[PDB]
Amino acid sequence: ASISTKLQNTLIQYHSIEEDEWRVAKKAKDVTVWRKPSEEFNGYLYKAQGVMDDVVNNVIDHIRPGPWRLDWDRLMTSLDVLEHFEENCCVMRYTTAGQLLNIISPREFVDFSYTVGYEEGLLSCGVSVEWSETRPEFVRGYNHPCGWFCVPLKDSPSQSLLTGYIQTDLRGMIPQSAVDTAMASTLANFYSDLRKGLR
Repeated sequence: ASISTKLQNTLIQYHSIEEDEWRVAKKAKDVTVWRKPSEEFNGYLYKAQGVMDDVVNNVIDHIRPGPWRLDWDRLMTSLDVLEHFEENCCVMRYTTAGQLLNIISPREFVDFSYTVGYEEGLLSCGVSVEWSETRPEFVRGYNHPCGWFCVPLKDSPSQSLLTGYIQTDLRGMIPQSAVDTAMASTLANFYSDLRKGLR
């Protein structure tokens, strides 16, 4: 629906929030993760950013569903396309393994997915949607607006800047100290893994 236009505008909006409001959450090799109180739920909106040694198309094609999508990502354990509208409008379901010696159990997510051009690059966003089929093995997490911005690097055409905004509500019951750690590490590892998947 027109939900995609709104999802798109929300993320461009987040991408306009300037540093002043972001609080460092973790500093990795070549990835920085920040967070700020979410205006969507009682949790945080995360910002992650780092350079990728590859072009936009290749980076985004590895982030969306396909051949080796579960292959490089240590946290995703399954991925299903449930409803496909336009080539760039999906409704997917994916599960996530347990984290922190099981302090966080396997999650399930059913998100709307939308990929569109952004500047000279691309925007691949999403938000969770209502889905009845439930499974006891997985607690359903809920993703508020989130997305990945990927655009060519300044004056380096062979590279690109990958910026992500993640606003996940893992639901269930987890102490905030574990949630904080988990989310910060999930984003940092996503870049490590993604860089390996690109090979």
